[PDB]
Amino acid sequence: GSMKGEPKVIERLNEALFLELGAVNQYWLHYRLLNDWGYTRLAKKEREESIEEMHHADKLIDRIIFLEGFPNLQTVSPLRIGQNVKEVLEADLKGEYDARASYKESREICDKLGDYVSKQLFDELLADEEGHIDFLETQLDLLAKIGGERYGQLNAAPADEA
Amino acid sequence: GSMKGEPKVIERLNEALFLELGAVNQYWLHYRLLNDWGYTRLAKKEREESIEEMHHADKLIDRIIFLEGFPNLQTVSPLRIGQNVKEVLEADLKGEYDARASYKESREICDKLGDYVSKQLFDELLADEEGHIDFLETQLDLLAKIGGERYGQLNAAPADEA
Amino acid sequence: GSMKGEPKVIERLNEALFLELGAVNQYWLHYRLLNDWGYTRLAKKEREESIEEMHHADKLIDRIIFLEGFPNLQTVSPLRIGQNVKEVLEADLKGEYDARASYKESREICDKLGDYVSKQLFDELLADEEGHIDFLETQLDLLAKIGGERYGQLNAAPADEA
Amino acid sequence: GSMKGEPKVIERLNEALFLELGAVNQYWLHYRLLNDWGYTRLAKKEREESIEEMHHADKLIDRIIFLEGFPNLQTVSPLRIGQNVKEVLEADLKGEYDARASYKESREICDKLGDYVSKQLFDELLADEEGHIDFLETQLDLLAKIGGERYGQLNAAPADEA
Amino acid sequence: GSMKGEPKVIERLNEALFLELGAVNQYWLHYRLLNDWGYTRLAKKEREESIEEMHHADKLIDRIIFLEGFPNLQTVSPLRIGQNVKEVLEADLKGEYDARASYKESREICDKLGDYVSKQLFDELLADEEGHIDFLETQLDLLAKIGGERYGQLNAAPADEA
Amino acid sequence: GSMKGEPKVIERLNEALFLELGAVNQYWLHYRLLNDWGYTRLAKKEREESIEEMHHADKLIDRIIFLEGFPNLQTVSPLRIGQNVKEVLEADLKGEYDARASYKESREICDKLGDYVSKQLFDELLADEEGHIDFLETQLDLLAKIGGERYGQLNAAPADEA
Amino acid sequence: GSMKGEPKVIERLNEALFLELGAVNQYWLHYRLLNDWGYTRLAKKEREESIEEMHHADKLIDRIIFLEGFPNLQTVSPLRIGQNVKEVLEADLKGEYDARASYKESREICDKLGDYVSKQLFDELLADEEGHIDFLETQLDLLAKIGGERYGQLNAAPADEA
Ligand code: NA
Ligand code: NA
Ligand code: NA
Ligand code: NA
Ligand code: NA
Ligand code: NA
Ligand code: NA
Ligand code: NA
Ligand code: NA
Ligand code: NA
Repeated sequence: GSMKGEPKVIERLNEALFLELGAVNQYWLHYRLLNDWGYTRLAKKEREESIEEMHHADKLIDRIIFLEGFPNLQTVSPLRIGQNVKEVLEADLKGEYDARASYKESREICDKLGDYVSKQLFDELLADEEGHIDFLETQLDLLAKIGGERYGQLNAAPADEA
Repeated sequence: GSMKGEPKVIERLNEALFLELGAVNQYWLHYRLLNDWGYTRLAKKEREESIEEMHHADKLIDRIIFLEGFPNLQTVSPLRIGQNVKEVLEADLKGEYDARASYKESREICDKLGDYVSKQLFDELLADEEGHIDFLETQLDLLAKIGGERYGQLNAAPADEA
Repeated sequence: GSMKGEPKVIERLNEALFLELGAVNQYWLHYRLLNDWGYTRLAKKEREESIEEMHHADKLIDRIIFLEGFPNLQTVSPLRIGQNVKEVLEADLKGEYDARASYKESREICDKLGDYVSKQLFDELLADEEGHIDFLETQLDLLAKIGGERYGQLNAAPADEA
Repeated sequence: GSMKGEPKVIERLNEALFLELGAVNQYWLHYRLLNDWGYTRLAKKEREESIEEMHHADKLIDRIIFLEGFPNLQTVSPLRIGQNVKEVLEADLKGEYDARASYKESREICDKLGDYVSKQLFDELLADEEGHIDFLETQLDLLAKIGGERYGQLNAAPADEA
Repeated sequence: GSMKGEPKVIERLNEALFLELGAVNQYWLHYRLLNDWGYTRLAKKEREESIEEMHHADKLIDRIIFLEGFPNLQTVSPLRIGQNVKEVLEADLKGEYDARASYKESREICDKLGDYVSKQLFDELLADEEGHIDFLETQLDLLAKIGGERYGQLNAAPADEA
Repeated sequence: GSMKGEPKVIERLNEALFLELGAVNQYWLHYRLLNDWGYTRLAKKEREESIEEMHHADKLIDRIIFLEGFPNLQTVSPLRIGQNVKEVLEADLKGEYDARASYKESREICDKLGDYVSKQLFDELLADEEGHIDFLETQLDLLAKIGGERYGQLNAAPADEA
Repeated sequence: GSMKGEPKVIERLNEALFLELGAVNQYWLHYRLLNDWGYTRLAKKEREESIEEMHHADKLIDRIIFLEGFPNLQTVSPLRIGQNVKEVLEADLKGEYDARASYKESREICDKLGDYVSKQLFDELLADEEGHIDFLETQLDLLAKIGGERYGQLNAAPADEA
C-alpha cells in the first residue's frame, strides 16, 4: 500500500495552491488599500477573507504532502488590484470565478482517477468559493442600486473609530 | 352541548388561514431576496414578520380544530413578490390590507352568528395587522422623503457584518 | 463568469421546494391534530419535524436565488392528512419516500450537469430524509408490536401536563 | 354619575357566580375522589381547575360589588359527581357547557344594556371556559381511543410517589 | 386600501384627548396642592394617576395619527380643582364620570362605523376609568365612615419622612 | 417505498464491519502489549484508535440495520499482531491500507447502485482512514530517522507516572 | 507638503517585502513538512515564525502605501526548502542573513535620503531578524553537540499528543 498520489492530482492541488496564494495576497493588499482609502469596514472583511484563503492554502499544502508530492509556494497567481471600491470587488469576483472553475475541473479529475478524498477537498473548497461569490455579487448589486458613493460611506468608519 | 362550529365561521377561519399562509411565504421569500440584494436590516425585519404571520396561522388552525372543522393548508393566497425595496414594501402593504379587510368582515360574521370567541380572535388579528400597516406605511413615507437609495443604504449592513 | 444556474437545476430545486412546503404544512397540521387528540408527545415531535422541513425549504430557497432563479412558494405538494395516530405516521412516511426519490433523482441531474454544489445540497437533504424514514419506520414497527392503543398511551401526556 | 348597575346585569353576574361556586366545589370533590381512587395526575389537574374557577368567582364578586349589587354566595349550582374517571370528565364537561351557555347569554344582555365592561368580563370567562371544554373533550377523545383502563393508568402515579 | 379614518372617529378620539389632557393637569395640580397641604400619601397616588392619564393621552394621540388625523393638544378640558381633601376626590370622581360617559359613547360610534380597533381602544380606556372610579368611590366611602380629619391623617406622612 | 437495501450494498457494509472489528481488536491488543512493554504513550494512542474504530463499526452496524440487512459480528478480520514497537506500527498500517482499499471499492459499488447515502458513509470512513495512514506513516518516518530505541523512549513514560 | 516617498525608499521597502513573502512561505512549508516528519515541536515554532514574518510584511505594505507607492505582492524571493531537520534550520538561517543584509543596507539608504521614519522601520526589522538569527544559530549549535537524532527526538511529540 502507498499514499503516493497520482501526479495529475498533485498538479491540480498545486494549481489550486497557486491560485490560493494569489488570492491571499490580493485580499491582503486590498485590505491595506481599502483601509488607507477610509473604507475601514470593507477592509476588515477583506482581511478576514485573506485569512479564509490562507486556510484553504494550508489544507492544500497538507494534502499534497500526504500524497508525497511537493507543494510549490514559490509563485503566486496573477493579482488583480483595484483602484477604487467597485474595482476591488470586481477584481475579487474575477479571482473567485477563476478558483471556482479550477476546483470544478479538479474535482472531476480526482474523481476520474479514483482519489475520492482529494475530490472531497475540492468539493469543500468549491462550496466555500461559491459562498464568497454570493457575497461579492450581493455587494456589487447593492453598490449599483444605492450608488458607489453611498456604498463607500456605508463601508467607512467615522473619524473617532477609523 | 357541542363545540361544532358554524360552517360559515370555519369558512372565514379557513379564508384567514389561506391569506396567512400566503403572507408567511411572501415575507419569507422577501426576506431571502432582500438579504441577497444586500438590505440585511430590512431582511431581518421581514423574517420576523413572516414568523409573526406563522403565529397567526397557528392560532387559526387551533381554533378550526376546536370548532371540529378541517384546516386547509393545501393552498396559499396569491403572492405579491417585489423586485426592489419599494415594491417589496408596497406588496407587503397590499397583502396587509387584504388581511385587514378579510378579518373585519370575519369578525362581523362571527358576531352575527353568536361565536364571540372566534370574533375575539379576528379582533386580535385585526389589531395586529393594523399595527403592521402602521409600520409599512411609515417605512414607505420615510422612503419617499429621504429617497429610495438612501432608504436602501439605511437598511443595508456594512460588508464586515452583512 | 456567471452564477446563472442550469434551468433544469433550478427546476429540480423548485420541485424540492414544492415537496418541502407540503411537508412543513402536513407536519404542522399533524402536530395540531395530534395535540387535539391527546397525543402530546408525538405532537411535539411532529412540530419539531415541521421546523426541520422549514430549514430544508430555506436552504433550497437560498440556493435558487444564488443561481439567479426564482423560488416558487405559491403552491405546495399534495398533503396526506391522517385521521388516527397510525395513519399520521403512514402519511408522513409516504411523503418522506416522495422526498427521498425526488432528491435522489435531483442529485443525479445536478451531477450530470456539473453543478456539484447543488448536488451536495441534495445529498445532504437525502441523508436527512433517510434519517427521518428510519425514525418513522421504527415508530410504525413499535406500534405494530405493542399495539396502537398502547402506542397512543405511550405518546400521550397525563392530564396535569397535557 | 353613578356606578349603580342595571338590576338585570347584577342578576346575570349572580347567575354566573351560582354556577362558578358549583364548579369550584365539583372540581374540588372530584379532586379528592380521584386522588382516593389512585388517579393522582388527573386529581392534581382537577384541583388546579377548581382554583381557576375560584378566580372566576372572585372576579364576578368584585364586579357585583362595584356595581353596588349584593353577591350571593349562599347557594351553589347543582353538582354532577362522577363515580369513575370517565363520568368525572363527562360531568365536568356538562358543567362547562352550562357555564358557556350562561356567559354567552350574559355577554349579550350586558351589551344590549350598555354595560360594556361587564360584557368584557363575560367575554373573558367565555374564552376561558371554551379552553377548558377543549381540554375535557380532548381527554375524553383520548380515553375512548386508548381505552378507559389505559387512560386511568396514564393518569395514576406509581406507589412510591402516589 | 387606506388607513384614513372616519372623520367622526377622529373627532371622538380628539374629544377623548381633550378630556385626558384635562385629567393629566388636574391630577398633577392636585398632586402639588395635596403635597403642600401635608397629605403626602394621597399626593403620591394623585401623581401616579396623572401619569396613567398621560399614557391614555399618548395612546389616543398615536391612534389619531395612524388614522391620518391631526391630534389637538392646544386645549384641555375644564379643570375641577378642590380646596380640601374631600373636594379633590370629588373633583377627580366627576372628571372620571365625564371620561366614562365620553368613552362609552365613543366605543358605540366606532362600532357603528366599522372601526373595531378604535372601538377596542375606547373599550380598554373605559375599563381603566371604571377601575379608577372604583378607587375614588372607595376612598370617599372610607372618608365618610372614619371622618375627614382621620382620613387626612391616614394619608399624611410624619414630619421625618414628609 | 422501501428501505430494503441492495444485497451487494449490505455485503460491502458487512465486509467493512468484518475489517472494523479486526481493527478494534488489533488496536486493543496492541494497546495492552505496548503498555506491558513500557511504551505507555503509544499505548494510550493505540487505545484511542481502537475506540475510533468502534465508532466506525457502530455506524456500519446502524446503516446495515436501516437497510433491513443483518450485521455480522460473529467473525473478525485477520489480526496482525506486532512483537516490537515498529512491527506494531507496520501491522496497524497494513490494516489501514486494507480498510482504505475496501472502502474505496465500496463507495464505487454504492454509487453505481444508486445508494448515495451509503456511498457517503464509505466516503467519510475513507477520509478517516487516510488520516490515520497519515499518522502511522509519520510515526514510522520519525522512528526511522531518530532510531527505534529513541522512538521507544519518546513514547514511554517515566516510572513515577507509568 | 507631501508624503510621496523617495522612489529609492519604496524600492528598498518592496525589496524587503519580496524577501518577507519568501520567508513567510518558506516557514509555512517548513512547518507542514516538519509536522509530517514527526517534529511537531519544531513545526509549531516554525509556524510561529511564519506569522512573525507576516507581521513584518504587513508593516512594510502599510509603509509603502503611506509613501504613496505600490506594494508588490506578485513575486516572492527564492525559497530554500530543507529535506531534514538540520537542512531546514540551515535554510532558515540563510534567509535570515539575506534579510539582515538587505535591511542594513536599506536603513542606510533611508537615512541618507532623509526618511528617518522608514529608516526606523528597517532598524526594528533588523533587530528582530538578529534575534531570530540568535535562535537559529543556538538550535544548530545544540544539534551539533547532542547530535541530529537526539535533536529530532527532543523536538518530536509522543504519539498520544502528536
Ligand atoms: Na479559497
Ligand atoms: Na447617506
Ligand atoms: Na397576520
Ligand atoms: Na357588538
Ligand atoms: Na426535508
Ligand atoms: Na460521481
Ligand atoms: Na369558570
Ligand atoms: Na384616562
Ligand atoms: Na476505521
Ligand atoms: Na522578518
